[PDB]
Amino acid sequence: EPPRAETFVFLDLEATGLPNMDPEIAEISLFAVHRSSLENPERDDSLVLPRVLDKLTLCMCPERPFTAKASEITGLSSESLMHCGKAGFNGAVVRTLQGFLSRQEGPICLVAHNGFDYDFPLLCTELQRLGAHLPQDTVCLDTLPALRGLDRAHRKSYSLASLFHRYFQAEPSAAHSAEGDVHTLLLIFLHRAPELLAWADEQARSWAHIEPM
Amino acid sequence: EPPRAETFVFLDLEATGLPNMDPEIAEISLFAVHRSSLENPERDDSGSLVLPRVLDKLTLCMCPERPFTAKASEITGLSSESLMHCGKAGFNGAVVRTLQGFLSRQEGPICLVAHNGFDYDFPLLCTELQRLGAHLPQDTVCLDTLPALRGLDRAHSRKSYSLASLFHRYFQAEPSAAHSAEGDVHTLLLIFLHRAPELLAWADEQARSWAHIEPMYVPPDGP
Ligand SMILES: Nc1ccn([C@H]2C[C@H](O)[C@@H](COP(=O)(O)O)O2)c(=O)n1
Ligand SMILES: Nc1ccn([C@H]2C[C@H](O)[C@@H](COP(=O)(O)O)O2)c(=O)n1
Ligand SMILES: [Ca+2]
Ligand SMILES: [Ca+2]
Ligand SMILES: [Ca+2]
Ligand SMILES: [Mg+2]
Ligand SMILES: [Mg+2]
Ligand SMILES: [Mg+2]
Ligand SMILES: [Mg+2]
Repeated sequence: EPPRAETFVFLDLEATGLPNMDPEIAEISLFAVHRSSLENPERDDSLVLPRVLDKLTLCMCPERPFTAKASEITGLSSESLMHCGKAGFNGAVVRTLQGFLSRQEGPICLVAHNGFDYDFPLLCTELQRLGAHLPQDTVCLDTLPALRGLDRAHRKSYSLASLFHRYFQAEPSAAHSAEGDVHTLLLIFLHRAPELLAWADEQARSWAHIEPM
Repeated sequence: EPPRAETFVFLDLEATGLPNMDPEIAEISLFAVHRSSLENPERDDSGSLVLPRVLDKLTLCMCPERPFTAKASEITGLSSESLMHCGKAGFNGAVVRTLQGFLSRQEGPICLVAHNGFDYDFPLLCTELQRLGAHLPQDTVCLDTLPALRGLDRAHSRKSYSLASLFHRYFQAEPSAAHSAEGDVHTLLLIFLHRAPELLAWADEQARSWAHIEPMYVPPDGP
């Protein structure tokens, strides 16, 4: 039913708190990977990331300061980002993100762990706030209900750390940083690429159907 | 003479060959680091250098109009066909919008940093930008760490000053993901951090205006 995506843009967000705290994006990271790299993963002797990998990471000072929980987790604070001269989520962010996505062969499928409940509606809120739009044929995939569902067909924790520890028998790094989490998500995805690509070809939700937080 | 830069944007290019073949950018990577992260390089409890937490990054692959040389392709692990297979267009408007937006997110003035930048990266980037009629912010300056580190060793008185040699000399280990844009910038940033006080001082004194950078070659045409 959804359009067959050609590029999968894995993304992750660090923000100032949980959804009902009206959180602001402090960090966003995106790894763009063409479908063909996911269909036929490279392995040295273990998974290695695709050679052709467009990447974007941007830090931003939120207008609302962090929570203690969020700050210690992400290793970021409103003061820290200001000190490094980062402005908030503004037109410059939109122009860079839109440019980055236009560099990708469409249709695009955004991928995020627990995206339906957090990343997607938060990004939508920020984009809508600036009256910005994504390409019309853009869809999105939440690997959280997707992985749970795929396992039903065959109690376990489905946190990003639990999954990585389960598939690769090791600890992820650098956790709770936007770029680090996308890196972790991409490896997890690669480990289950055929099933997840299949999931996306059917269950991927239209970005237009994502409502602001 | 030069302005005091607030953001140091470390950049690396992968391209189809050496200057005399009129190479084209196939990959670009930029790490943006605020001066404060360089003035006081943060170090873990083990005392070893770690990359700044607040670190904007941009890596983009693109299919050049002309293909790679045997060497260039073998080095970078890139090829025209592989870039095409991953549906990457060439250095176009979308690259400029992304690049210019990325730089606009940085507190200026900006100092571009590249290893062998004067002889390769800066002229090549200038050629590609002129092709699309794109400009960087006027107050932008640039730093070549190759003559900088040579000059510093000459000052605080043969050795190779290649990226690999310097990383080996300063960190005594093999650099990971060598000859990839993002990998080489990562290597460059660590080298810079190893001697940040000196290089910052060098930048404040001898950083060249980007406006003085000449194109590696006059591009054929368009758009
Ligand atoms: N128990 C938690 C965990 C995370 N967060 C916030 C901080 C993070 O910026 C964001 C989740 O990002 P991530 O899952 O990548 O750590 O939500 C929160 O408010 N409470
Ligand atoms: N002996 C060399 C050194 C460099 N290059 C080209 C390939 C790279 O795309 C670009 C930058 O080199 P490097 O990856 O080593 O930084 O110059 C080349 O063709 N032959
Ligand atoms: Ca703006
Ligand atoms: Ca274990
Ligand atoms: Ca070199
Ligand atoms: Mg997240
Ligand atoms: Mg995260
Ligand atoms: Mg180089
Ligand atoms: Mg390089």
